[PDB]
Amino acid sequence: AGFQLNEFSSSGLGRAYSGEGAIADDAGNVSRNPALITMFDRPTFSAGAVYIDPDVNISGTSPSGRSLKADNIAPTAWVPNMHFVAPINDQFGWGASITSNYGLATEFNDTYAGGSVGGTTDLETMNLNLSGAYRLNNAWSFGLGFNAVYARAKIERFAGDLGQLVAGQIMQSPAGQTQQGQALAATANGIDSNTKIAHLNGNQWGFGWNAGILYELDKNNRYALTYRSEVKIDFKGNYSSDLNRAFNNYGLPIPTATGGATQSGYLTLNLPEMWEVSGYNRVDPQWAIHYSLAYTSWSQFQQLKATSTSGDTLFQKHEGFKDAYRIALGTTYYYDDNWTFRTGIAFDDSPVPAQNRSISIPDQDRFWLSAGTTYAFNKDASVDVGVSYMHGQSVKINEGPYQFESEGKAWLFGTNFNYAFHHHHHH
Ligand SMILES: CCCCCCCCOCCOCCOCCOCCO
Ligand SMILES: CCCCCCCCCCCC[N+](C)(C)[O-]
Ligand SMILES: CCCCCCCCCCCC[N+](C)(C)[O-]
Ligand SMILES: [Cu+2]
Ligand SMILES: [Cu+2]
Ligand SMILES: [Cu+2]
Repeated sequence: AGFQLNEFSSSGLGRAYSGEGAIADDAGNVSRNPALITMFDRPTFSAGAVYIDPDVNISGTSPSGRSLKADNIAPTAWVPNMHFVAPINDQFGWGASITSNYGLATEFNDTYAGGSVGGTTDLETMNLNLSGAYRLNNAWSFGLGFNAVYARAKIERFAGDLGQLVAGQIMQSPAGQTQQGQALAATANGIDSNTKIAHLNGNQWGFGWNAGILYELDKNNRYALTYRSEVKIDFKGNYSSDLNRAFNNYGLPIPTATGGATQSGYLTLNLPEMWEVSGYNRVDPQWAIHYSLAYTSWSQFQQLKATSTSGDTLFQKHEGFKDAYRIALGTTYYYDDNWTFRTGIAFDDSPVPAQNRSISIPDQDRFWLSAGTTYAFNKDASVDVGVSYMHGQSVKINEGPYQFESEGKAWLFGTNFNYAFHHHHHH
């Protein structure tokens, strides 16, 4: 799922986010589907977070003989979520919410040998949503939302053992026996692993919109179609490189050097438009079944290019992602008044062409496996607890002069609190 994430609710967590867009047992889903707004009677609030704990590890050996082994490169994260749905009439209502649909955090030591392609990579995303729905009739409704997305991002790359790989290569060339070759090799050989080869940081606002269409046979079965617009963030950040300005222009793959001087960079980040189709099915007073299928057009994400105020390129990297799907299936079991249980299973193909993979975005196909509970205090307040396990297939990665093998699992824990308000008098 690239650097996308769909942890907007702890209840969603317990059911491997299946159905989401057809279930309305809590306000969290209006963030997923605007049409669901017309499924609430009174003001509803929801808020909580998901603690994500990844276990991604890298392995390999550089041509320099140095270890490309990198343990625990994906740090833990806390993804909060807040939701509020407010019916106005039996025909209109509005909802706001703060969730996060995109994020990533990979970090290697700055002395890592594959540093040139594995330093630090951060992308924080907070999505502010405000939207309304319309119950055209008893059969189905329509939603539509406005999105203000704030993103913080930071990219840092270092010289791994490139300096050595270069020097080593220069030593094997005829240029080797030369006083200039040796000199050159010495210079290359001299670049420390932690020499910052690229620095990009910046916060920028982005906007977009989403919509949804709910359809229900009765009040126990429904199906939906939602759309999340692509979102473009043109960052106005700071760029830098610690390599001597001399490296510049020869036309090497090296980012622009600035002698450590901070330049002004511009880069456009393209968050993929999203499309999902889901269904919820109550099949007993105590059993319901949910499922879905999402489609992200990851192809809108082709590359990251940092530019100067004069249009010159400081940094650039080809991503070449492709569209992919996510499939989910879960069941909720309403025990009694106070208790409710759930479980889910899912699978999402990777948007990253097994040949365009990077260690910076350790991504592979993922298989979810979740379970969760909801404890109702009194029809007005409840708490949700979710847990999920994401294991996957190990992959091989050929980036730069390196060959790695990446593997990764993840544990997810989440808690949410929900509260309803009295149903307001309306005609
Ligand atoms: C997408 C860019 C990331 C690639 C990192 C480029 C880092 C460049 O090198 C820093 C070391 O000094 C110069 C090396 O020569 C350029 C490429 O490496 C060639 C391998 O023999
Ligand atoms: C100042 C601009 C900062 C923008 C950095 C955006 C990072 C988005 C995360 C994608 C990770 C891809 N990678 C390897 C290029 O970092
Ligand atoms: C600031 C948000 C940080 C969120 C980073 C989320 C990392 C989730 C880890 C799953 C990556 C593993 N993989 C390859 C199996 O997909
Ligand atoms: Cu009412
Ligand atoms: Cu009232
Ligand atoms: Cu009245």
